[PDB]
Amino acid sequence: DEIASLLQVEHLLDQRPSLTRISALMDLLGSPQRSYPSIHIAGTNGKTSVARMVDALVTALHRRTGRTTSPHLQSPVERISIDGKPISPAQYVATYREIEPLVALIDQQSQASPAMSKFEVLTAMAFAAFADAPVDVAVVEVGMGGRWDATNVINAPVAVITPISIDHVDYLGADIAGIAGEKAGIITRAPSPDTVAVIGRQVPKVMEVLLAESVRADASVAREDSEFAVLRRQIAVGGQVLQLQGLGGVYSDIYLPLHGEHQAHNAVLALASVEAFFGAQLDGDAVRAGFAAVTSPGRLERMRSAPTVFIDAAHNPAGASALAQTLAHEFDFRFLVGVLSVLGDKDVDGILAALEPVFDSVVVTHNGSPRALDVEALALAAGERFGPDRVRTAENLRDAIDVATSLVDDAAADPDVRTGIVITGSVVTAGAARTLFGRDPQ
Ligand SMILES: Nc1ncnc2c1ncn2[C@@H]1O[C@H](COP(=O)(O)OP(=O)(O)CP(=O)(O)O)[C@@H](O)[C@H]1O
Ligand SMILES: [Co+2]
Ligand SMILES: [Co+2]
Ligand SMILES: [Co+2]
Ligand SMILES: [Co+2]
Repeated sequence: DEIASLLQVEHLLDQRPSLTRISALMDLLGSPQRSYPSIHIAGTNGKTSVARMVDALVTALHRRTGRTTSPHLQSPVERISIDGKPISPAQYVATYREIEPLVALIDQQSQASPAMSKFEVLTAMAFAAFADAPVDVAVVEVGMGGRWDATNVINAPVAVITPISIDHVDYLGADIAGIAGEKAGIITRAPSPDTVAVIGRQVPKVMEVLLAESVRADASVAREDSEFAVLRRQIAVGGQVLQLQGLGGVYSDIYLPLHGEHQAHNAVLALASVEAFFGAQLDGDAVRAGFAAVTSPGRLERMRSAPTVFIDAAHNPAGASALAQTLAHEFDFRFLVGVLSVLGDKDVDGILAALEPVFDSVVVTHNGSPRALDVEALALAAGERFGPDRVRTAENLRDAIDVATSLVDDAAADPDVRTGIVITGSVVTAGAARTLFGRDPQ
């Protein structure tokens, strides 16, 4: 029943760029998103990961965190966390009820001379839940872009920009620098010490746009590979061991229970951000404790061994190519089947090209999202890349995992051919598969 209420709220929200509507809303709410400081995160890849890593580090320094991330894998409750944990279905419905009278008021005034969107409502809910809790610090992931994103009403003292690349596709030719300009809109002038912008690895045309917004906000800049960096990296049971240069010193023997070189870069970004936020040297026992407490559900998360099954939320070519490098470099798979479902706004082809050298075959399917690519359209795309005989189809995710399983069975029984299944292509595919392995939202 808490659950009935939770489905009931999801259903209304699903029946739904200026900042006018979200600003008026926050004003009516009493401006709760200005009652605590925030670390605000934009970029194409790693935003969720970095947000979780940041939350873990601030929690290891003993401040109470609120964290809003997107999209969710399994349950909307995951969008609003307090102390490192999603709020409950009851608190989420309660948070929705508390703000609804003011949302209705904004809907009506706006209609009397455009209702609020689902994301605007979710953002308001997270901000209001943060003030209700109350928290010491909020970690705020951008829904989309940044300049006109619902979250962009906070004037965050730290703004983090993770690697920028292609994800949502409107054109074939890349306006890399128009994309960068919109993300950088989360770098705002401070009201009180200057805004710090903490920037991951970018291509030069991105770098130049980020730098010039930072100028316009008179914002102090910390960029990866100049002001901080991953110095050393070593594969370990469960993850990796890092030696990191932060803003305030070298931190050694950081155990990070996550796979992938890309997660080493997210980690050092999360560190510089938290140093920027507290003004860093941070206590190294706390940095180590925080990184060891990090989880990132549905990002190269191992569901089981024998056979080994991974879910990964890779949905763009840079993500797909980070997934393939990790699978090839940090494991020793003799045989790998991919289970794949992708949404129609993605660079489907660039994903398939990134994964083809690592997947012996791929089973394509439909993840149950209304925005998913239909099985036939994906099998054709996949066929052009893999060749027709390395592509199978299945009606839904559970069938697709059954087909892949018997492919790993057949390969296990084949002496001249340490096997695995990797489920990927979308946040929704990794989230639906995570629910099938029975895991709780996290
Ligand atoms: N720094 C990075 N560079 C390249 N790929 C990365 C990356 N960080 C994460 N990824 C890949 O991107 C996928 C999404 O990571 P997250 O860490 O979820 O990105 P994100 O929040 O920017 C978008 P989303 O949360 O919509 O999936 C991961 O499963 C991983 O494959
Ligand atoms: Co995200
Ligand atoms: Co579009
Ligand atoms: Co000690
Ligand atoms: Co053989």
